[PDB]
Amino acid sequence: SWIYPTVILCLFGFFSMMRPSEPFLIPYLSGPDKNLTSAEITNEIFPVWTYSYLVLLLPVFVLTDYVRYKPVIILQGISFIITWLLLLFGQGVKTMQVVEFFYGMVTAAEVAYYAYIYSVVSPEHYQRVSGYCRSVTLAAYTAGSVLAQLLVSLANMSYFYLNVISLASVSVAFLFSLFLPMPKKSVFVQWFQDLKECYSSKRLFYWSLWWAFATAGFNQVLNYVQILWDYKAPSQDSSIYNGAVEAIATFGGAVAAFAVGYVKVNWDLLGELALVVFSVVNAGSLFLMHYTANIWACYAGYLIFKSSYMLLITIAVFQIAVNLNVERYALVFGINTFIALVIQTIMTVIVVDQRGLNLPVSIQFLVYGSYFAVIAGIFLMRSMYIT
Ligand SMILES: Cc1ncc(C[n+]2csc(CCO)c2C)c(N)n1
Repeated sequence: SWIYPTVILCLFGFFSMMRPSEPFLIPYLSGPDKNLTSAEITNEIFPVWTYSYLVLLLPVFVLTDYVRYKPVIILQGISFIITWLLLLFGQGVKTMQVVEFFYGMVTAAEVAYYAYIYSVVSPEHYQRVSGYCRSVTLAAYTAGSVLAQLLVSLANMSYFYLNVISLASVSVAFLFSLFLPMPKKSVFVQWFQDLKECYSSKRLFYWSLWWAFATAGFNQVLNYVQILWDYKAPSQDSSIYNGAVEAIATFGGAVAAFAVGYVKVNWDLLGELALVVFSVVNAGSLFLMHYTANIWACYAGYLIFKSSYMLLITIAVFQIAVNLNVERYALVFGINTFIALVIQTIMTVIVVDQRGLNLPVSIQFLVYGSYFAVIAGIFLMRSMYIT
């Protein structure tokens, strides 16, 4: 039944997302072993990841369903070993840009990871599958965070050995991906025409429209929430307080994802209400993070925002999967992720980049909260127009 593929994919998504080095990527790169500078990391290394993410997302949503979702997962696994093997023993900006290219490949094939299990289980399980899988990834993340924060604070473990542990983790995920059950088989304009058949499904464009826009803002908030926390209360100890808080925010999000899979509720007649309510919650949390000048209130707002968004995206992925009525699960997921990345890149250029308005982190989260309020109101107004 659904138990074996779900268990194997959950193990893969745990041991692949359980990375102790992820919280300490910036200190590792600009440290005594990697020996880089923040100018080179932010300007010459990090944008390579976004460029590679877009470029390698293109074939992910073009070719994942045709190859039956397994080689792209195995490609993600192999890119996981390559990324961390180069990150362990790579020097200078030239090798770190290759690391970012392979991490872009990894994040692009995450779409295949998400769509594979929908390609393997029957639709009646799509809800449970939607929660568990997503949940475990978030669980992995918080586990990794703890596995970092404990070790660096209790075992005096260096960041290099954190990356060694991360490589050991993602190599186990590669072995688990090797044992995934293989899904069963089955001009330019024609492809687009098929896309027209794929996005004509019921409530799929609306859920995809939320996915394309909400997750761009979610990624922006994830990027700049640490900056907002540092601005709200500048402390040297915040390194041990910020990431730990994120671990609580991720775990809560994990719980929210587990709420979708476990709790049996008809999401067809409750999808719009959940979307509007939890988008209002997202906007209210984001406004709470900025407007209130309390670090604990901002922490609670971020926890609520991440939890609400993870619950909503679990619902979105589930509802897109069941209503798709075509086998092209990764085409829709990949296109949603690509549009989300394009929107996030445009918003990053506009609101925070020096080439744009260069808004400080104080006004940045007011902008993000208003962005999510616009999303909520557009979906709130649509419900009123329907009724
Ligand atoms: C190996 C690796 N992991 C994650 C990121 C993404 N990332 C890490 S911190 C951050 C936010 C900066 O404001 C970005 C873009 C990357 N580039 N390389």
